[PDB]
Amino acid sequence: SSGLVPRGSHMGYSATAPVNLTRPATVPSMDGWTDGTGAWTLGEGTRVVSSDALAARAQSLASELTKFTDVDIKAATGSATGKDISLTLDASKKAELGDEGFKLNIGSKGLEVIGATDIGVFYGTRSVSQMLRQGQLTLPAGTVATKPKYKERGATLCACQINISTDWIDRFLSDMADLRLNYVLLEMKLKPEEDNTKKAATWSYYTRDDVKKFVKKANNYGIDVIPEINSPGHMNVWLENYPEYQLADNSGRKDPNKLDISNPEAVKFYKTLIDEYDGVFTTKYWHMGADEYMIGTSFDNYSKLKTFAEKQYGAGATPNDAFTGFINDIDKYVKAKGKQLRIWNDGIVNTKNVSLNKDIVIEYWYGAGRKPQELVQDGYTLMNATQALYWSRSAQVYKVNAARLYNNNWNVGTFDGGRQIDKNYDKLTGAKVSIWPDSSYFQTENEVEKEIFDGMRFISQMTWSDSRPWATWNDMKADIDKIGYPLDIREYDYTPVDAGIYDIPQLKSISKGPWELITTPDGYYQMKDTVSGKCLALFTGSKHLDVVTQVGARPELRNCADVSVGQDQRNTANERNTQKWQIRADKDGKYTISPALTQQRLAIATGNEQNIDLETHRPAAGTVAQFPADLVSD
Ligand SMILES: CC(=O)N[C@H]1CN[C@H](CO)[C@@H](O)[C@@H]1O[C@@H]1O[C@H](CO)[C@H](O)[C@H](O)[C@H]1O
Repeated sequence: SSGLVPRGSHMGYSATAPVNLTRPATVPSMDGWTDGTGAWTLGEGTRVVSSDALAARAQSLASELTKFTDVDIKAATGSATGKDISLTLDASKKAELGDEGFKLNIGSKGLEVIGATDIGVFYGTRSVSQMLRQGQLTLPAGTVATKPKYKERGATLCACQINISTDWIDRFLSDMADLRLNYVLLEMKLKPEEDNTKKAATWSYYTRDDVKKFVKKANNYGIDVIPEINSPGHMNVWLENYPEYQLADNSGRKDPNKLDISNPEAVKFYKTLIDEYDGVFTTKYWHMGADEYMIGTSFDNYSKLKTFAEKQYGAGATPNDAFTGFINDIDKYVKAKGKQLRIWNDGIVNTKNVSLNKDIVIEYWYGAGRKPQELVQDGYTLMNATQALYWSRSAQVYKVNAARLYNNNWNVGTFDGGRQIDKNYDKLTGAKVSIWPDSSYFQTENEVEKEIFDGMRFISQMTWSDSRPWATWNDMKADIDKIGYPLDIREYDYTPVDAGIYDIPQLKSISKGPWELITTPDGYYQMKDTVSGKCLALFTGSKHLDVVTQVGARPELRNCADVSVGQDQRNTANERNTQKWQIRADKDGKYTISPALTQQRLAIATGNEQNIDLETHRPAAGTVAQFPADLVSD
């Protein structure tokens, strides 16, 4: 017989190791590894040792490694042994490591993690977690120091019109952290409460408490959560109920998507929103969007903006001057609050009387303002937000192809439309993928999470390491799948109850039941009424992005869709996904039911819920309807 038996190496250091023992991969890669003699083994007795100040990091790492390795790993202070992982903050190593870099020394004193900041240590611990969670507990000795090439590395997450659940957001933040991604542009509505803004408290919105909680999580992971309220275009979710602030065309037709930048009250309204957001985000940036103001039309149709431009910025001024003037006035406004403005590149155009302020970060997504190379010449600060790194649920033109970009030598200097700039441009901040809902019934948020995996690893690698150590994309892919998700994602209880037959009293106004629950590949349920044989759907009501956003919309019974199929089945998407339900457990015990696409919660309507939508239509009192969680958490 073969005699095959586990090696079972003693814990700690060994001067003996095979010369080509695998070094488990990480993402980002840690390039320029120097090999040492021997190897180190996590095993019984291994501890995470640190100073008091690093105690929380050490405790979280010990707990996490205990779970991945099945070895009891505890945190400690004091002296470290060769059996141990040590965490060290050495702020004198800024030159070598910068603000986010780290050094690993693996050898006879154990596995040392050194960073120059708390986040550097944390980012080193992500590599330790990666290297140890792939079924190999012995690591080759040696040393490496790594630090990111670019300062801003991450994603646009448009949690916009539709709601991206806070649970999704928490998972996303965990994934970003694992990948050393430090930037998320979160276009989103914070629920407006003031007398002057509260009519825009339509769903999607996030509560102050909710935002505070995910910003605190983000910040502990080294992530800058930058809010965006897009202006002066794409303003439908803000202006629908404020027609007094909407821009009219020459014929008097208003667009709920356009702010009237000639109306000072409209401008004040936008600034009021800024001030509401200032209380809950911690970032030093404000992103005002500024994309697609005139989509589907032109400035020729808005003579009033030319008139305004001339009054405001002098004879000869054009609507493009008025537009840029509005951006510079918002720049002034946020600077006075201690923030730096960011915009999308596309409305930056041909001005006469006004020039765009150079202290505004330009996030470049569209070959449309200047070429990037033109903007470089003028000294603008640039982030690469190419459409090559977009996903959309509906627009199939936008699906990131990581294999292609990896193989074709894309780098962070490769601006939209294959427009290359010096990737060492000293005002090139980094790069990001972008995750856009657009027509939103085609894919659940859970399907988006499955789809974005590869691309998130791609961008992580190219913004930190700017290298291609895997010979092809396919070699990368094999290692990223081995590395897998971070612990929080593996722990998330997608489907907390077993498929089976249930009594659900909340649903009595639809049917006496019982209900047959089955699970879906994307972590939802379909609920079949055993009386009618039909399935529960959230199908009807006023929509944004083709998803029901109406507060107080009622579910209904419909012929049962096939919820077992994938997102490639685009023809049946809406009936399918309107039949998916997310079930969550309380802290502690009780279950809530949420339409998967909408992320509101089913509740029995009391008639005392307060929301602008309900001022004009309420579900009949005592019937089951969807509501944002804040209206039914009493
Ligand atoms: C900056 C940008 O990409 N602007 C738009 C054009 N491309 C993407 C992908 O199709 C669009 O999603 C972008 O518009 C954004 O749409 C969302 C809803 O999906 C919001 O309305 C944003 O305000 C808008 O910028």
